[PDB]
Amino acid sequence: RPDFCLEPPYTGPCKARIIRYFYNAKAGLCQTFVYGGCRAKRNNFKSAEDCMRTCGGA
Repeated sequence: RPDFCLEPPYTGPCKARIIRYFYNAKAGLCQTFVYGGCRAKRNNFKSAEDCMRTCGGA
């Protein structure tokens, strides 16, 4: 859970039904969410495997 693991989920103004995965710093585990399509943030992944191996790690 390095730096790109602190800023919380940010969907932004758009609401494009683009489902994505993110790192839940509230409990220390990756989880699922919805991306608007514009103005995303660092906390952003495409698969839980991706977020766990990248931000999760441990």
